[PDB]
Amino acid sequence: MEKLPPGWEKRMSRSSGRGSGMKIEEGKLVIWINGDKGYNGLAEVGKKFEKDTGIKVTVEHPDKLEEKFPQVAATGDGPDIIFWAHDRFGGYAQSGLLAEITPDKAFQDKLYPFTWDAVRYNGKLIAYPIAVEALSLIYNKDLLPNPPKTWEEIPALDKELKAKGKSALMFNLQEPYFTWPLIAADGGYAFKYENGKYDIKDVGVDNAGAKAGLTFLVDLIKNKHMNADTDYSIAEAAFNKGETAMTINGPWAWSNIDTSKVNYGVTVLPTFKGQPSKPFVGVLSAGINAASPNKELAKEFLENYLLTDEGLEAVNKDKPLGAVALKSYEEELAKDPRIAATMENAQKGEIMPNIPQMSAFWYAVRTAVINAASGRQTVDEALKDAQ
Ligand SMILES: OC[C@H]1O[C@H](O[C@H]2[C@H](O)[C@@H](O)[C@@H](O)O[C@@H]2CO)[C@H](O)[C@@H](O)[C@@H]1O
Repeated sequence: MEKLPPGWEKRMSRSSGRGSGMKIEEGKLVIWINGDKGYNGLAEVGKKFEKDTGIKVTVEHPDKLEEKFPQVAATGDGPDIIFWAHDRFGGYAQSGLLAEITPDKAFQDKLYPFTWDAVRYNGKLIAYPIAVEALSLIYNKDLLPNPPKTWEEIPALDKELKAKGKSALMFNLQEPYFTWPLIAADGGYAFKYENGKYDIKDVGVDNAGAKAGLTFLVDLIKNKHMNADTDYSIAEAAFNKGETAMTINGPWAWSNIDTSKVNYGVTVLPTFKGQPSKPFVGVLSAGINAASPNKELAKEFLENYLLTDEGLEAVNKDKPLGAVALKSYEEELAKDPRIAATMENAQKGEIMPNIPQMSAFWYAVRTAVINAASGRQTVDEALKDAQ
């Protein structure tokens, strides 16, 4: 084995009552999914399940559910099913919070092999794969018929649009997920992937490539092309109201842009130092709470209602999922240019590790970016800390 991620002391404080029966309600399904996803669409699938079974399906979307789940599940409470990108699930699994899932070989053949890989932890399947998420460059086609192919061009493009009372680019600077594609472009990485194994001793958050990418970000801010305060909501409002020509976001965001006046394109992220931006790619996945008394219901719901063409379509019509893991539905989606873009950024990026250390990693990088962007620390100082 390998050294446990930080916080064993705290996980042990949650020990009492863990398995000593604390109740999730038997005879229904409670599901957690992030509020940016198609949770209404998911609830519709839930209604279909209820019609066929008499089993009520309740979908909730609490803020910070990826942090709340291990807190509530460790005591044996929480949702029956938790949706999040696969990167959090190895930590959950190592804490004992997830049931191993048991799809037969027939079912497994309906999803792409690499998506099962993403939800396999220490040789065992610990969640159902749903969709493949990659960030793309989203741009206003009226403001910008030809989107920039490089990060390097964006300051000049900004000067251009500033003269027209617009700006070039706004995206969420508070979550490192969104700046990671730039940090990784010139060689930053999380953990060294050697011989099919992640080396937790070899972290690349402060190598030359990481520093170059983060420095480019902070220079954008220094030069008033971006603002360190910009978050998800600010950037989205600004793009969807036509004040900024570009944003960086995932497929879930398209629905809101659709309802806007903006005629937009979805495309490949620009290069940095001549190399592709490398988004960390997530597989939206559904795990079954180890403490759930409804595991067979959860299985049935996920395999026979959600992971179907009609199930994923209900969710997708609410908020687009991206490239889905279900082969039959993905062949249909693959024709959308926006999904093509999603797929290109996905293959240029890297499927996130699911190892238990990912939570600590993201927290470290989150702090590093925020501190460097605000000017509280220098790029070198901030990244040195993260290592
Ligand atoms: O920023 C750190 C954060 O990145 C990823 O979270 C994504 C998630 O994958 C997407 O589904 C979407 O909801 O946006 C999130 C970023 O705000 C990781 O999956 C997550 O563990 C990590 O903390």
